[PDB]
This record gives sequence, structure tokens and C-alpha cells, in this order.
Amino acid sequence: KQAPGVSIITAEDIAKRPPSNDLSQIIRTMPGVNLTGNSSSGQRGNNRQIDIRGMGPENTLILVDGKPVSSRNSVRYGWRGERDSRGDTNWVPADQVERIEVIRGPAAARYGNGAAGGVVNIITKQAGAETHGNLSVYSNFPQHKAEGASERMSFGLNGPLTENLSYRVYGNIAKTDSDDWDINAGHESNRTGKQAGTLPAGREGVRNKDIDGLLSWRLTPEQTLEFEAGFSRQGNIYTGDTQNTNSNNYVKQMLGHETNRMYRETYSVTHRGEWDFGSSLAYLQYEKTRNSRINEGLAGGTEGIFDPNNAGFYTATLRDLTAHGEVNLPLHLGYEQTLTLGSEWTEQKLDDPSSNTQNTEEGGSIPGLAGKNRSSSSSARIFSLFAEDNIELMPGTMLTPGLRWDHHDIVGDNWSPSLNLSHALTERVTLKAGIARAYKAPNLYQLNPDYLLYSRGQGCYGQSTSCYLRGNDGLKAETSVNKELGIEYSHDGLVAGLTYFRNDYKNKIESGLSPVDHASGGKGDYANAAIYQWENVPKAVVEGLEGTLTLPLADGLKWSNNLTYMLQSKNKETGDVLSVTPRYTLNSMLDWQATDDLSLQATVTWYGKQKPKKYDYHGDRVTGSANDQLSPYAIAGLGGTYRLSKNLSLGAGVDNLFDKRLFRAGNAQGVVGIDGAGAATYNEPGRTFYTSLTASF
Ligand SMILES: O=C(NCCCCNC(=O)[C@H](CCCCNC(=O)c1cccc(O)c1O)NC(=O)c1cccc(O)c1O)c1cccc(O)c1O
Ligand SMILES: [Fe+3]
Repeated sequence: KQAPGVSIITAEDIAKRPPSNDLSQIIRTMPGVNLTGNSSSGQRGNNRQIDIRGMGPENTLILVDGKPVSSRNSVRYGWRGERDSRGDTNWVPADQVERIEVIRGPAAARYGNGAAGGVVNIITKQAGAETHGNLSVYSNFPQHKAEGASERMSFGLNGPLTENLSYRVYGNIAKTDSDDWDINAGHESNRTGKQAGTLPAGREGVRNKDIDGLLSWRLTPEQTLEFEAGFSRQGNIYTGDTQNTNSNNYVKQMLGHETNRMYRETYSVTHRGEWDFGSSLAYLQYEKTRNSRINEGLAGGTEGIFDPNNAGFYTATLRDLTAHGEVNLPLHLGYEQTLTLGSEWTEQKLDDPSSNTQNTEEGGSIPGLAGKNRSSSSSARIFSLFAEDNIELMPGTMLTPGLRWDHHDIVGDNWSPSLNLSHALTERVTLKAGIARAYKAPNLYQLNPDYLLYSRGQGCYGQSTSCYLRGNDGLKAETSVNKELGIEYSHDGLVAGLTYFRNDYKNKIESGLSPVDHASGGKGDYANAAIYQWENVPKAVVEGLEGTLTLPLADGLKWSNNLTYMLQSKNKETGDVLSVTPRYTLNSMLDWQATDDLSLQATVTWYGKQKPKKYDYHGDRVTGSANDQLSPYAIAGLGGTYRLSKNLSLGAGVDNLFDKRLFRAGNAQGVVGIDGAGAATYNEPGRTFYTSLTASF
């Protein structure tokens, strides 16, 4: 379940540490993985997503059965690098997952665009030779009522209909209540003036509806043809969250209301063929995401708060089209080896009405940008060709080179080579090394010169004068040279391993630091504002350690541990951190199979210290509560699963047994009337009992 670079989570693991609702909860406990924001602002800080090796969650590519999820790219990408999005790990329900694969660093680059951190691939349970199904229910109960409880019901149902014809379907209904609007009261950062009384929000709630159907059709013994369609819906429950933690009356009106809904529809055709020379796979996916939410402002403090002048919903639409071909070729030659050949094509169409609406009446107008009625539409296509060769130099030693070439229709050509070595120093010991250069295509917001934010001063780098920030079709893609060197002892369920990783991070895209221009005209002190773009930041670095250790204490009894230690995370231009992660993270499970029918689990997670950014949006050094750090802390849990028959199991447990709690105080830095909160940007939920029930044939 842990090799160097790679982790599997199984369906059995999902049962022994049941997630509330989102899978991020269990995915984040792998080595190398954190749950964090994309950037340092702390904005939308209770909306944290899976991060691989400190590279940010935009560089974690989420797959379902090998097919991209791109839905979050429908949510506005803000000045400071965040989206008001819960991410893309909540589309498949926990209890219909067969396994999750997490692939980190150099072994992930070959997957291409947006895998600089790595790939997380959520794999669903499939039909068997007979009809099976299941019914899974989960329900939790926080000690403190402020905190939102979660409820989850999902079925699955699968089998043959003819000898050439099979199916699987599932459907899920779930709800995570929001935190009370006031859960952070008395923990909030200092707030004066007109910002007096405002609150850093707790966790947003979500309602889920997921329905998938799959038909697998065996055209020949060697040819399989699959069709599936997916329908999901998430609607939130709002609890006061605003980009800057300021409030108005529209915010309060909606408290408890659904203010955003994502409908996600996937249709896919997949043909899979296994024959003399080897294997073929090819697929078409159409993902259509509709992101309906309340119109928000786009200027300064008003960025990311509901806009009262223009009340009501807009709908942003993402149409994402993915097609993929491979075959593979066993090749007997100088070295016995295996070769893989493939193209990939994608199209991202984005229609977003609210995002390109900022006007130029106050900061003065911008040559080449119309102040009104700018386009909704943005798009990019990448075409890609690749080949991997997997090579047995001598038994138990493997070499895997591959080349990916990608043509982005705007950005141009990218070349992402890779090379992955494993060696058995001993029948017990294995050394692994990898060095790849991964690829990140600028997202459609960064790329678009119709996308325009404005600030009167407070958000402008290197000045207090008003400024604009503008998209930039000139940009280069972000690339990263992800190096990793690791060693693992592995014998009779004793596993002990330690990996060092460094990713050299080139052209990270980010709000720029110097004006490229100045507008002309507009009003008063704010006239002739500065113009900044999205830049490529020349160099950044992340660096750290991953470890695993697994000891069989006796037959009934297994002690497992995963360790992340983050050495460095540095924008080498500004010297500030890229993300806020914990210095280290240790997850420890004890697994007692107390009887053939009772399993018991104890867990602990230790989080290290967390430090905020050094510099504000001006580039100046922060002060007061902006500096505040989060001390190390641990979260422990007990649970069990009691099997009542082959057809019926029960679970129960406690998460956060000693009620260690944390509270979102605000964003990192201070603005006028709103003191910063440093690293205290999220809510850690308290003691929480849970129960569960799984019936299956
Ligand atoms: O005095 C300023 N703005 C006008 C005061 C009335 C606005 N008061 C508000 O409560 C609201 C919300 C203020 C909440 C605190 N501000 C922030 O957290 C903030 C964050 C990032 C960037 C900013 O410019 C911010 O103000 N501001 C606006 O209506 C506003 C409109 C257009 C352009 C802006 O930059 C805005 O902030 C000002 C002066 C220098 C620098 C600024 O960023 C200012 O907003
Ligand atoms: Fe402002």
C-alpha cells in the first residue's frame, strides 16, 4: 500500500477510517499529501483541498477511473490564487470506491497537465460474474452543536445482463451541515470601524446527489466497449464565508441558504481491447459543469463578497472534452521490455458572465480592454503525444523512460521527459530514483486579458495607489523538475521506507509585482491606476521527506505509520512561502483484528507547526496577529467494525477523541479594520462520534 512515490488506499481502508463525506479526509493521510489552500492569503481557508508535496492543489490532478475531473476550473480564480471551491474529491461517494491511487512527483509527470504535484485517481467498484449490490449508511454526531454533522446513504448494484453484457450503477445522497454562522465568535481576529462585528466563517455545508450508470459490452472475447453517464449536484449551505471576511446584508440574508450549486454531468465512451501484440485503450469523456452562484464583486475588499447592486445568480459553464488513445507492446529484445504509445486531446470551453465585468470608470481605462460587455468565453486545447518504455535490464531491476510532448494552442509547445528507476539491492531492499519535468498550463482566468480585478491600493504590490490586475495570454506554462530518491525495506509485512524529494519549480504563475503600464483617466486620487498582469515567477522550490514504517506486532495486530516532513517551500523571487503546510505530519494506525468478526482501530495524527506568509499584498512585512503561528497538535481516534454476517457489518467510533479544536480567526494578513489571523485560517472539528452500517450481497 506504500512504495516509494506511490500510495494505494483500498476499500478496506475506507471502511476502517470512514470519511464524513469528502474523500480528502482519507486521501490526505498518505505520505507527501497535505490538505491546504493553493496560496498563502488564507482566503477561503476552510475550503482546503488535496496538496501533493507542497506544490498546491491546482497541481494535483484528480481522475475518476483514469478520466480527468476539471470542474473546479469553472470557479473564479482570484488575485491571490484561490477559488471559492471545495475542490474535486467529493464527486464519487466513499462507499462505492474500490480504491484510490496517489502518485506523487516524477512518477506523475507522464500524466501531463496539472500533475506537477501528482495524480489522485479514484477507482470505482465494478460488476462481477454474479449480481452483487450494497447499501451504506453513515451518520456522525459532533459534541459541540455549532459544528456541522454529516449523513450519507449510498447504494451500488452491479452484474451481468447477458454473457457479452454487464452493468454497474450507484447512487448517493449526502448532507454535511454547515458550521453555525457564529462558531468562530470570540476567536475572530480584532475587528474595528466599519469592519466591527464581522466574522470569519466556519465550514460551508454541502448537499450531494450522485447517480452513475455504466454498461460494459464485450463485442468480442478480445474487445470490450463501455458506456457511462454521471449526474452529480452539490449545493452548499452558506455560513458567512467571504473572500476578505468582511460582511454586508446580502451575506446575512443568505445564512443557511444555498448560494452556490454545481451540477456536474459526465458521459464517457471507452473501448478496451486485449489481443496478440498487446493491449489497447481509448476513451471519450464529455464533462459539463454548471456553476451557479450569487454574483460577487471584483474590486479590492469587494472581491468575493455577494454584490448587493446586482443580486441574483449567474451561471458559469465549463464544457470539458477529453479523448485518449493508447496501445502497449511487450517487446522481447536486448533487454526484455514493455512499450506504450499514446495521444491525448482535450478542450476546455469556459463561459463565465460575472468574472469579466469589472469596469474602468474609477482607475481609468486600459488600452486594448473594453470597459463594458467583454466576452464571456475562454478556451484552450492541448494536443499530446507520448511513449513510455518499461525495461527489465536484469530481473528485479527496472528502467522506465518516457517522453510527453504537448501542444497548447495558445501557450505553445511543451516537452516533458521522464525517467524512473527501481533496483532490488536485496530481496529485502529496493532503491528507487526518479527525475521528471512536469507541465502546468495556465488556467483560463490567468490567460485571459478580459479578466480584470481592481484595487484602490490595499491589494497592490509595491504601492498604495489604485491598480488593476489583468490576465495575460503571453504567459509561459509552469514547469517543475521533480526529483526523488528513496529506499525501502520490505519483507513479511515489515515495511520501512524513506524518500527525499525536491521539485524545482519554474514559471509559477502568480499576480505580478511591477506595473507593466498605467491606465488613463477615472476619478480623483484613484485616476490613472497601475496595471499589473499575471506573471511567471522565474524560480521556486519545494523539498521534503516522506517516510513509512509498518510493523506486525503479532498476527492479530498491525502498526502502520506515514510521515511527511516539509523542509522548504519558497518563492525565490519574493522569498515568501508558496503554501502554508505543517512542518511535519505523522499518521499512525494500530489495527487489531481482535476476532474473526471484530476489528478495532486506533489512530493518531500529529501536525507540526504552521507559519504564515511574511509579506502582505504590498510586499511589506506583516505585524501583530498576522504573525501568529499554529502550535503542533494531535488528533486521535478509536473505531471498530463488527461483522454480523457475510451480508451485514456495523461500524462505530470517535474522531478527535481528546477534543483538540481550532477556529478560523480570519485571513493571514491585516487590512483596515480587519487584523490578520496568520496561520489560524481553518476550523479543526472537535470530538465527533460516528456510526455506520453496510449491507451487501
Ligand atoms: O479607502 C479605501 N477604499 C474606499 C473605502 C470604502 C470601501 N469600504 C469597504 O468596506 C469595502 C470592503 C473593505 C474590506 C477590507 N478590505 C480588504 O480586505 C481588501 C483586500 C484586498 C484588497 C483590497 O483593496 C482590500 O481593501 N471596499 C470597497 O468597497 C472597495 C471598492 C472598490 C475598490 C476597493 O479597493 C475597495 O476596497 C481604500 C484605500 C486604499 C486602499 C484600498 O484597498 C482601499 O479600499
Ligand atoms: Fe480596497
